[PDB]
Formats: sequence, C-alpha cells, structure tokens
Amino acid sequence: RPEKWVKGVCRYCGTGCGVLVGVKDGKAVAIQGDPNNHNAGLLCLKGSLLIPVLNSKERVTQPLVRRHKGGKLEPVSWDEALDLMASRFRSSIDMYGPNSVAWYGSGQCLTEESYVANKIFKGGFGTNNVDGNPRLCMASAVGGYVTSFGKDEPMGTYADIDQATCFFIIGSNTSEAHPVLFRRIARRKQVEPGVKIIVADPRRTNTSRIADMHVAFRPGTDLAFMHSMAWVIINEELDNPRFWQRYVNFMDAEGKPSDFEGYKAFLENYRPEKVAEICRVPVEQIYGAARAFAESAATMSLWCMGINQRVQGVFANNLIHNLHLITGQICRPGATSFSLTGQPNACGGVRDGGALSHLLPAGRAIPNAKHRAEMEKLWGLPEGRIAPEPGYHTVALFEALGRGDVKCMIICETNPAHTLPNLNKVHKAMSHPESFIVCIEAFPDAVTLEYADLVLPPAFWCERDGVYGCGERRYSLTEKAVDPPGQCRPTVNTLVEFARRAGVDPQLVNFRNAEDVWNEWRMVSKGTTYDFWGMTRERLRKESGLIWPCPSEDHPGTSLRYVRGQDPCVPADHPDRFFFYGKPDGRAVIWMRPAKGAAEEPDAEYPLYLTSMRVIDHWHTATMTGKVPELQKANPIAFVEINEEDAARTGIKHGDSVIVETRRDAMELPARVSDVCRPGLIAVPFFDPKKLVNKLFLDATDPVSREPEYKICAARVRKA
Ligand SMILES: Nc1nc2c(c(=O)[nH]1)N[C@H]1C(S)=C(S)[C@@H](COP(=O)(O)OP(=O)(O)OC[C@H]3O[C@@H](n4cnc5c(=O)[nH]c(N)nc54)[C@H](O)[C@@H]3O)O[C@H]1N2
Ligand SMILES: Nc1nc2c(c(=O)[nH]1)N[C@H]1C(S)=C(S)[C@@H](COP(=O)(O)OP(=O)(O)OC[C@H]3O[C@@H](n4cnc5c(=O)[nH]c(N)nc54)[C@H](O)[C@@H]3O)O[C@H]1N2
Ligand code: SF4
Ligand SMILES: [Mo]
Repeated sequence: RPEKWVKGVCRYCGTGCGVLVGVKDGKAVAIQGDPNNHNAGLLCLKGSLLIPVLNSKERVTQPLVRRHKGGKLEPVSWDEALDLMASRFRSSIDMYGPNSVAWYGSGQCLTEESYVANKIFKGGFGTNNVDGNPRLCMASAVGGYVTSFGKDEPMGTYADIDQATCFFIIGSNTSEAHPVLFRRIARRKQVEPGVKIIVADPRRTNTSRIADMHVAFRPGTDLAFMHSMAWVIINEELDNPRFWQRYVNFMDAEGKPSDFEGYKAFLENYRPEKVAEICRVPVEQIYGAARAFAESAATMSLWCMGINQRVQGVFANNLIHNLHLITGQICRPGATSFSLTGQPNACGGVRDGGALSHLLPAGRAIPNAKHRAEMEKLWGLPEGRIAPEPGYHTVALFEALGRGDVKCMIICETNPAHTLPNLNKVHKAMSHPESFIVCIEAFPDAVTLEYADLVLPPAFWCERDGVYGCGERRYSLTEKAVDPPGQCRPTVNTLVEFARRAGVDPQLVNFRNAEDVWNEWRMVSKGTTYDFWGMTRERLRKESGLIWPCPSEDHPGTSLRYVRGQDPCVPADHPDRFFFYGKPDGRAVIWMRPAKGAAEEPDAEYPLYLTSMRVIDHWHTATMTGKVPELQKANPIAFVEINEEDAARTGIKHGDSVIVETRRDAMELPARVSDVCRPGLIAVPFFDPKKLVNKLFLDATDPVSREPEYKICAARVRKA
C-alpha cells in the first residue's frame, strides 16, 4: 500500500518513539516504528493504532461560535472568528491591562506553537499569564532539578537503561505509562539477570512483575522511606565521600548550609525500624532497597506522577537526587537520576521553551531583570515590555477566571474541564457569565468545549510539521504526512494571524510556518546551557532526533550533562571531571527536606486514601484513543480499585456498585476488588468522561512547583 513513509514522532507518551507514517494517494494507511530513533522500530499498541485516530471523521473541521452563554455552538467563518478573538482580547487589554488575558496550553503542542503563544502573550501583550498542563505534571520535577542541580531536565538519557545494574522505580507505573521504556528495562534484566529492580508504589502494578522487591508503602510516606534508605547507606558505609566531598553541598531542614555530619544527625530521625512502621512495610525492604541502590555498579532511578503530583513533590524529587549524590551514582553510563516525563512535549515545548507563568525561554526567569532585558533584546521589544511579575499558575489562573480577573482565555490542546483538580470548583470558574473562552480543539467530544465561546479547528498531529521534545532531551521532527481536513489550520499560522489582528507588532510574529519559528527559537537558545543552535531543520529532517546541548552543525548532541569531555557547557580544560554549572560553585545540593504527608490525610470520617492513575489502553481524556475500538476491549469504563482485605472486612464484593465519596463529591463506580491497592488505599482512573473523578480530588498544591496533589486525598466507600 504505502508509496512513501513520512518520519515523525508518536502522538502519545514522553517515551517519544519515532514513527514512520505510510501514505498512499494523500492518505495515511500504515504506521511503523522509526528504526533510527531510540525505540529502534518498536511501538506499543497505542502508537501502533494511530492511523484510525488520524483518519477519524469525528473532528472539529470548522470554526464555531457560541453567541451567548448557555447557547449552542454554531458555524462561523474563519475571518469572523479571528476578528472576534482579536477584538475581545484587544479590548480587554485596552480596558483592564494585559493581566486580564491568559494562555492555557499544553505539553502536546508543537514546540513552535507554544513558542509563538508564549511570545505573543509575554512580548506582545505584556502579560506573563502563560501556563499549561505541565503544571499538573512535571512542575515538581523542574523544582527538584533546579534546586538540586540549578538546571532543569535529566542529566542522563534512555541509553543509561542499558548499563544500569540497579533500577529504583518510584511513583511510576512504567508498564502502562511508558511501555517502550518498560520493555527496555525488562530486556536489561533479561540480558543481565544480575540486574536488581526495586518498584516503590502503594499499588501492585504490572511494573512490579519484573521487580526483585515491591515496596507497597502507605501513600505519602515515601519521603520518610527515602530518608531511611540514606540512613542505611551512611550507616553501612556505602556512601561515596570522594564524590560528595568534592561535588556536593548540604542544606539542613531550614534550607541553611550544613555538612555531612549535619546530614547524619538529621537522618537519625529516619531509622529503618521507625520508618517501616510509618510506611507500613517490612523493615527489611528499607535495608534491601538501600543496599541494592548503593552496592550496585550503576544505579538509575526513574519516577513519575506518584512522586510529582504531591504537595511535597519538589521535596520528594530532592530525596531521590539525595540518594544519587551521596553515592555518586551519577554522571556515569547506567548511573543517573531520571525523571520520566509524561507528555510528548512537556520538555521541549513548555519547560525548555519557558512557556510557564514564571519562566522565559531557554533557562531564563521572569523575576530576573537581566533575563528580561536579554529577551527584550532578542525579541526586539521596547524596554520594560516584559512584566517583572510571574503570571497566574494553572490553579490560580482558573481561580482568576472565576473571579473575573482573567476575562479572556485561550485553551489549546488540553481538556481542563475534565483534567483539572477540584472540578466542581473549576466548572464554576469556567462558567463566569462574562468570560470569553477560546478553544483550539481537534475533537468535538472534549468536555471543555461545553464552556467554549469560540472553537477553532486545528491541523492534527502529522497534518503539519513541528518539533516534540521528549523525556531524554531528544528533539525530533514530525514532517507533514497528509493534508488537514475541512478548514483545519496549523496553529502556528492561526496564532500569527490572531496576533496581527489583535494589534501585535508584526515584527514579533514574522513567521510563515513552523520552520521559521524553529530558527528564531534556535537563536534564542544560543549561548545558554540549552543551546540547540546546531539542530537545523535539515539535520532534524534526516536525523531521528538530536539530544541537547547541541551548539553547532558538526556537534553530535549530548548524552552526559555536567561531564567534562561529553557536555560542551563544561569547559574542555575545567579542573574537575564533573561540573554542576547550574550552581555558582559547581556543586550539587543534598536537601534535608522534612517528611510530612498529604494536604488531605484520612481521618475517622474519611478513613481511606484515594489515588488516581493511568491504564495502558487509554490516553488521558480518551478523545483520541476513544476512536480506536481495539483500545476499548479491556477497560471500557471507569471502576474503583479496592483492597481485598479492606473489602471483605466491609462487606464489599467484586462487581458491586459502590459510592466513592470525598468532602467534595460522591460518585457511583463498579468495585474492582483485589490486591493491587495496598490496605487503606482505593484508586480511580480518569479516562471516562461519564465519571469525572477530578470532582472528588482536592486542589492543594506544592507551594513551590504549584503542582496539584492528584495522587492523594481522603475518601470513604459504601455499597450503593
Ligand atoms: N497509557 C497511557 N500512558 C501515559 C498517559 C496516558 O494517559 N495513558 N499519560 C502520560 C502522562 S502525561 C504522564 S504524566 C505519565 C504518568 O505516568 P505514571 O505516573 O507512571 O502513571 P500514574 O498511574 O498516574 O502513576 C501513578 C503511580 O503512582 C502511584 N502513587 C500513588 N500514591 C503514591 C505515593 O504516595 N507515592 C508514590 N511514590 N507513588 C504513588 C500510583 O499507585 C500509580 O500506580 O503517563 C504518560 N503515559
Ligand atoms: N485525577 C487525575 N487527574 C489528572 C492526572 C492524574 O494523574 N490524575 N494527570 C494530570 C496530567 S499529568 C496531565 S498531563 C493532564 C493531561 O490532561 P489533558 O491535557 O486535559 O488531557 P488530554 O486528553 O491529553 O488533552 C489533549 C486535548 O487535545 C485535543 N487534541 C488532540 N490533538 C490536537 C491538536 O492538534 N490541536 C488541538 N487544539 N487539540 C488537540 C484532544 O482532543 C484533547 O481534548 O491531566 C492531569 N489530570
Ligand atoms: S511507548 Fe509512548 S511514545 Fe512509544 S509508541 Fe507507546 S505511546 Fe507512543
Ligand atoms: Mo502528565
């Protein structure tokens, strides 16, 4: 069938598999893994069933306007839509200042789209109200990397998986969430049976079936668990003083300078016999995990939402880094502290791109007066155009919309009416009778469209070209494989036309296409520790991704950051083999963060922990994977997981309709009684739009990253 294969990237998870899209007579007919990208030709079942999604007729294909709140969506021309969008936004700024408008985007947006949007808002409008769904996700890992190393993003790559001799896998259901990486992990243990795997997660998932040890600790007690591991490492003389004496600093519980002796004193509060009882685990798991971690030749940690979606998320990230820093299990092949990124482009588009409320592109910060001046110079802005104040972070943004402080919002390639925490609160904010909400959305069944005043039809996935930056610092091009249907337009172009019409200086949006923007972005990264100047559109066309830092066309890219001879940001003649250059003295920092718990812990009235999780067949809100019949055959609808020994004790059996109730709402769900959830925990998925589980969850956030605690709240269950 296919006459040609078009190279791109899988639409789904931050594993970032390359994809070849097979096309015949302008239509996509087949898909295979890119043999030259890291996945080496392999896709999971989601990746492999992308053609039905791309070919679906169930698409937003024309602009729609709701003339009045509560009205119905009706057809409207592109020009009328762009004029309406431009005049409302312009008028808002004219009347109330830039802070009355906001961008709410996505880690699924092309890097180029998020770049243009971020520039329009911060540089054109003069507001820093640019945030996005990675606030819900990766913000705690950013905080953890910036506080430990002074720079965002992993220092290792997926390649370290192939030399790791121990895996510490915490708050990650890698099997269901990163299937191609899970297979690479399983394969490593297959090829070297000596490889040790620790899986640390209150639920027993498919990820545990390759583990030497499954640590089913009590929700929120993992900080005490990880401090206790460090206590064992030091107590049994398994630390690395040649490393930490030269390359580490110590900060105490107050965030003040300290030392190794201070660290040991602090760790006395986390002895294994005490912590085992806090965590509800056998004491031998603490010793066993610590010893596996520190005795192994090369140890790699991997983690995702169970660690990040936490009011102690930044701190929990810090503790993982602590373990690597005290042992020097870092900056060597196989040995690294690796945050897993959930979305295909949270890394490239939002974090690296600085498309969050407090950031500027390529490692710059809003509160830094010098970073503002650098961006005004790079972007051709008048002096002081960039507001000194961070804009609203996602949770505060929707609160601001609720108050009427934010009057005009663009929502793009994300579905916040389904996925924000505390939905009953959120749905009210999104119903402000004087709000103007514009949605750029590919599928009509996204529940957010029920709040939209204006809906614009986007080009989907490989209907246009653009870069995705996955979890390992790999930036990969998707070339255009097919035309968009109907009146669908590339969002890069829509954003440019919107800005022009809203009175933005045309010098600020001088872009015909995504390649034009990519070239300006390259220049804005030049000289920074992100420098990807060497990633020309032409190299990205021929390559299956390049890994930053990559400062010139003759540069291969970078696998080991902070390492002399590997990282071009480390001077060739630096006195030391390693250089944590994001800190002013080149040293990484161990943080003695106190272990606490969730914002909403169980009590007499709500005695269970409630968590939320993923499932392999379904992608987030299922507006895409929902179009694939094969993906509906195992878990067609939501359920609640309940512990066996909990349920029997409370007269609940498998299949029973149960009421799950928090302080915020109550929902009926079929009971899925087993040993997956440890005792005292229940668990709901969020893929089902008929069961908006975020109505049950609380909005409490990490006070630094502002990531919501989706992983923990308090609940009760009773038979319906
Ligand atoms: N199939 C599929 N894959 C995906 C996605 C999808 O929608 N579908 N989405 C992608 C995105 S954007 C992301 S963020 C990743 C998410 O990937 P994961 O975070 O790996 O998946 P979750 O099920 O949300 O992960 C939560 C795991 O953390 C656990 N957890 C709960 N409480 C705690 C705690 O107190 N401590 C610890 N340490 N763990 C806890 C839960 O038991 C759960 O099994 O998946 C990505 N991959
Ligand atoms: N309870 C609970 N809630 C959670 C989580 C959890 O673990 N538990 N996880 C959180 C995390 S980590 C994340 S990443 C978020 C993700 O949450 P969302 O981002 O809200 O979920 P998605 O379904 O990925 O949203 C992508 C949207 O883009 C649309 N779309 C697809 N292609 C295109 C395109 O080209 N253009 C446009 N405009 N739209 C397109 C899809 O139809 C869909 O509505 O959810 C968060 N919510
Ligand atoms: S592991 Fe992730 S990126 Fe790879 S094919 Fe599966 S969904 Fe796509
Ligand atoms: Mo995510």
